[PDB]
Amino acid sequence: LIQRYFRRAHPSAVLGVGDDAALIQPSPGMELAVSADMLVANTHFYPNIDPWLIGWKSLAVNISDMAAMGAQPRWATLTIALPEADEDWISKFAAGFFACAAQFDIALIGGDTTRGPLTISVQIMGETPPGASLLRSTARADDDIWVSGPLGDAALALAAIQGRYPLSDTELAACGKALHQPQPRVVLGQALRGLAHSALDISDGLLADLGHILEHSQVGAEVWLKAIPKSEVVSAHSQEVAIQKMILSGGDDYELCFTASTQHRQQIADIGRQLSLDMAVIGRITDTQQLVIHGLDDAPLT
Amino acid sequence: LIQRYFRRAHPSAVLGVGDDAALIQPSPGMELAVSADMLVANTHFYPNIDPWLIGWKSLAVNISDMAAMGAQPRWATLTIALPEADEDWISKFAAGFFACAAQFDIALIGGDTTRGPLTISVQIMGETPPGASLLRSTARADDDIWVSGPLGDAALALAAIQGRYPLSDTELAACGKALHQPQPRVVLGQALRGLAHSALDISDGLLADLGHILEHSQVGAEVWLKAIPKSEVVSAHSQEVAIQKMILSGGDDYELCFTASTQHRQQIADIGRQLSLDMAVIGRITDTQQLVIHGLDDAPLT
Ligand code: NA
Ligand code: NA
Ligand code: NA
Ligand code: NA
Repeated sequence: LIQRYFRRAHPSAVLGVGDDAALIQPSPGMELAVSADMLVANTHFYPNIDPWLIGWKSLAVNISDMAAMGAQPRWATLTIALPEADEDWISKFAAGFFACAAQFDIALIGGDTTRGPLTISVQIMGETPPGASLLRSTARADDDIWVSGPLGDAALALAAIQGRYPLSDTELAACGKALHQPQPRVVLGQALRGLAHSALDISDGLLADLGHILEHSQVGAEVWLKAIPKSEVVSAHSQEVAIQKMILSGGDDYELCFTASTQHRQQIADIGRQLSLDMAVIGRITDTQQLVIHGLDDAPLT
Repeated sequence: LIQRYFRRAHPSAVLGVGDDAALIQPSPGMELAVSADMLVANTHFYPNIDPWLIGWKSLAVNISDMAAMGAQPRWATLTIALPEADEDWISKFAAGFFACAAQFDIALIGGDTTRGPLTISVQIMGETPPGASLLRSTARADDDIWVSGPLGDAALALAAIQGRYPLSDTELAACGKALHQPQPRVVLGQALRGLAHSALDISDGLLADLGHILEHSQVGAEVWLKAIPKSEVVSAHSQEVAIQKMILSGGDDYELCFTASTQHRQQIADIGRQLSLDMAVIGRITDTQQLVIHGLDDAPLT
């Protein structure tokens, strides 16, 4: 009834978190990796889609931030501004969020909601041994640059849904899995402790996220578009420039881009096969701090 | 350029958090207390006020959640949806947020922003010995109910600002401090380990927050309005029913309501004086799970 400057989130019966869940016990000897995130609904492409998928992917993209640091995720908190009272929406969101948490053994230790334009905040916490974390700032000259899986599917699915690129129903059924349920590379990240010099997940595309590695590490890169892992659909259309743009800078892949000494090539390829991933070395970190991209004819651009 | 279903928050240069700040070392032997929160701007009473104060109080109210659990706050994360690019706004918010953090020795280990209707999410993390936490669910029959300081000032200030109750300029200068800069009772909370049976901060008013203690503890209460600590302004006007409503259920006090055995009365009063607080026993937790409130003439209502 009283109008305060702000509304605050309160415990949600649908999320069902006990107030004693706020206390956790970190494993002795471990450091904790912490990442907080905020997702705002896009009024120009509003998520009028299955709220189960919204919940599932909302956690997944935060689990991918833990993977990028080589951490074992253990706990999450959730706060949500809901634009109207809609019991069906929050129940379905919760189911998908909880499904993703179960798959990755994550406990929800806070779950609160309030009223307002749709906004979802997740904080995720995980464990790493001291000094064994992977950072974006620590890439080295003559590192191989690796990508953990195919790039461009999520962007291609999105382009097709938006009427921007023509896909068949069969092609869209293939790429759409990568859009709606990206699989965070949690076990890979833990396996890369001691082997990778730097890592970051690819959320805003290879150019942007490799770019963040280069800017924070004060180094450059040389990459080959032909070397980048590609799905069957993306590979088939990879002669088209619109598709090459998606491979290099499409959103929402949620693979890891990581760097490592050429000494560890064989061990890293072996890990990739052991986890059923399609990884490749795409290029090399250089001393000269430019990003040069060789297209399919091997001709460079900066 | 590409329209995705959601915009995600990215690291903010104004908040200036290094990517290595995401790794923390919990003190060996301690449990961690974690609280996440979301504040949504109220379009019916929009915060067109000093953003420094918005930043300061945004952290303060989360520090109060740590105080309520008896935890030593150590780390926070921050994510914000900003409704337009306004460098002045975020710089001033940041200054106030950081001022509050400095006062309580809290490190900011994540700071990200995005674009959208004004929404502020804070996650706060602190340390407590195992089993030494204070919860809302653990109040006992024949506990004294304590309040750590005066109630109603923030609500009275707000009512005056909204033209709902007449205050003089001098009276408003007094109550307004409680509205704009509530002081979280961090040291009190730590001092109440071993002494209090239950605790909760009073953010939505005594009736609501004592009410949450009663519902989670499965117990009742008997309280005396005359016993509640009152500021000089609130005390002066405490015969008026509109003011009695503010004392009992005004928002935004951020004092602690806690319960404790009558055996510890003297030690708890001594702590209150040692910290320069104006605390009082306001009543008793009862076996019968009603909330009865005695007004100034001692006549009850349920
Ligand atoms: Na407020
Ligand atoms: Na291939
Ligand atoms: Na999305
Ligand atoms: Na008094």
